[PDB]
Amino acid sequence: DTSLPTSHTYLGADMEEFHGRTLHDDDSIQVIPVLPQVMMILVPGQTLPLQLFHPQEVSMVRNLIQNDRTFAVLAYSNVQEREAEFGTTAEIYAYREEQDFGIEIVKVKAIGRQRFKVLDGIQQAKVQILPEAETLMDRIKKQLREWDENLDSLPSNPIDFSYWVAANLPIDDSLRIQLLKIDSAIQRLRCELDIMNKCTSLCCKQCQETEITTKNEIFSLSREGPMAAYVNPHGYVHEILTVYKACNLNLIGRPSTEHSWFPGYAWTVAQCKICASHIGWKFTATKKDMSPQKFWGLTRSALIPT
Ligand SMILES: Nc1cccc2c1CN([C@H]1CCC(=O)NC1=O)C2=O
Ligand SMILES: [Zn+2]
Repeated sequence: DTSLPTSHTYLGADMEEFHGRTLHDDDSIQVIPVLPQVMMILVPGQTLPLQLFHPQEVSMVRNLIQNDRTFAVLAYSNVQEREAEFGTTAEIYAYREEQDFGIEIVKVKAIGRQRFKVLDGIQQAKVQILPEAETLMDRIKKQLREWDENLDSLPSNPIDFSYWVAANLPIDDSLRIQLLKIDSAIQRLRCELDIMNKCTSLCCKQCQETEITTKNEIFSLSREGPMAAYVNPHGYVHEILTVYKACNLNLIGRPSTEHSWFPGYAWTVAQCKICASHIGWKFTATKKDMSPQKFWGLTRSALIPT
């Protein structure tokens, strides 16, 4: 099944689901707290799960559930210098309250809503909400067919499809930001097709020499998409692109299934042979009656396109 990765079941069903809808207006200037450790570009309709281990973060996120459940996800240009000029609001839609070592913990799931331009050290961003072609759709929903025949799994609005594509393409974060800056769906669908056009193989960040896999190997195991944010037990948020065949990847260890992001499967660290840096995880179903038996979930972070 493909709902289950989207469920972040590894975290826990726990308690608390918020079916409210909180949506601002066009050219509206808001004030939205920034969560200090999130460094991931987010996109309307893109899910984000978090484990907040730190008391101040665990206070703001608690006082959010009381207010609008909505915070700001910055689209950092430099990141090492909190440089950003766009972002997307996040609205919390699940929740949890744990305790481990007398540390109060908080597990949340959020979802992108609205983009915006960027106008007690919590840090609060004043933002201008930004405002919201079947031809191009076809020509994308096709060349997606030629990458994973599986691609029912795709949205129908020109405005939602364009974000699906923005979240699921293996592109430079530079390109992700370019796509968020676009103020039109048609225009956003036209940059996408021109990006899938000039795509190629993905070399590892560190040596920039060994191809590790290609666009053609990509395949979806989740309804939300081949690409997805999953969080480890640390609290670190990983961006995981699933594929069928990755070349030049040794394996370290012996399979495990604690905290597996995909129910039913087991993971094992993989390692670039060229510089030995950890590239992601190879997977292996826990039962001989599941398909595909073995796939890879690589990290975006480790992969520099050719
Ligand atoms: N237990 C442990 C300790 C240190 C790092 C990590 C883990 C588990 N994990 C990942 C592995 C892949 C998966 O599907 N689930 C996870 O959560 C990590 O990245
Ligand atoms: Zn390498």
